[PDB]
Amino acid sequence: QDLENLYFQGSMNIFEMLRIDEGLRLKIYKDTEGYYTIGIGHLLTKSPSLNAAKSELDKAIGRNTNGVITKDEAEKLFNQDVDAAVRGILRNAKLKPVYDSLDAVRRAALINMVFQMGETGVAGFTNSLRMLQQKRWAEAAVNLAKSRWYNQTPNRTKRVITTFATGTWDAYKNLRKKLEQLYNRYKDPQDENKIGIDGIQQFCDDLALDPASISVLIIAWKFRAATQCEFSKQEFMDGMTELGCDSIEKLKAQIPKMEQELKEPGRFKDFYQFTFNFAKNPGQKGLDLEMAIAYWNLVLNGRFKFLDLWNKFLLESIPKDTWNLLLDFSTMIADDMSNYDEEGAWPVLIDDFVEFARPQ
Ligand SMILES: CCCCN1CCC(N(Cc2ccccc2)C(=O)Nc2ccc(Cl)c(Cl)c2)CC1
Repeated sequence: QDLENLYFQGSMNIFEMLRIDEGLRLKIYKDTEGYYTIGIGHLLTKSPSLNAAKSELDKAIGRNTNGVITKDEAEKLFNQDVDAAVRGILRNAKLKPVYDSLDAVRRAALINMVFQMGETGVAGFTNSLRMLQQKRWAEAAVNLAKSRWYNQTPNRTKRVITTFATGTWDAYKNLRKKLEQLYNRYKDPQDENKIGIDGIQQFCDDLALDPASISVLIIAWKFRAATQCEFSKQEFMDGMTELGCDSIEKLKAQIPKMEQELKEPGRFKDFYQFTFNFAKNPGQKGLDLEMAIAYWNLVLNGRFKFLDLWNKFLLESIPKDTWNLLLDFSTMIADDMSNYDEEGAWPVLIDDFVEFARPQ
């Protein structure tokens, strides 16, 4: 599995292609269906136990990973997955003849499609597949663009189609350059690894957003930003990838869709909990009260019916558990607080708040 065994290949390859099209995650995370995954869509286990997932990962990588891997380790897992996808293509009577006929770059494009939509999806493209086998590249490209595939992921699909049309990596070289040049507009001139405050302000100005708006925090959430103070190059590239954007105009068009996600099950809670770590000083375990108040006012205004009294109470540090539980309190509390359970192991801060707020 050593990547050195692949040094004779091009530096552009199927892993790099899928890193651009589907994204790379170096820490264990839950996918859509809630399953522990890592790398480029590598499912670790269906077990609810993170410890189980870590055991599988330590097993596959051959070291104590603690749930974090390097890009090279992710490529090793991915290459195993490619090998299995290829084996399947080669048993598929519809896909084998096409695959066999293609050059290496165009084979990568076909494998990309199989990763996205499975063999049955890809096999359904009967005319386009025949065109590819006959080297009718421009016709194949025209037909593929009329599909539901194209409508679902137009930017990815356009790159894959261009790869069929040309047999070159140009669409991926162009994407990388576009993202690099966009990133360079925002990067800290003294630290190329991040965008600092001046760059975040420029980013917000380019998106026509007030930095203090909830939209900006929603963006941070979608980019999984570690801290309000900076926006790393990795975060920027991973988020633009996951959102399928290569331009500010495309990102701007995506913001309303991010905002809509907050209505899906559990997503507001995920956003709310995200806010705590994002807002806090990294060197600290807890969140300074003044900063907690600022973010509570941003995210809970119009949701927490006692927010104004909460402010008054506090104006007379916050740990993660207390932050988290305020949302639960907000959700369960009656309009008159008459259903508060003092034995519910709420934070002392909330017990004290209820005692303060009832006389008001
Ligand atoms: C409740 C009132 C909060 C007020 N401030 C707190 C700092 C916020 N901040 C840093 C920042 C951005 C632009 C201009 C000046 C400072 C950030 O939000 N960073 C940030 C960091 C990373 C990303 Cl991806 C994004 Cl979108 C934003 C913006 C809102």
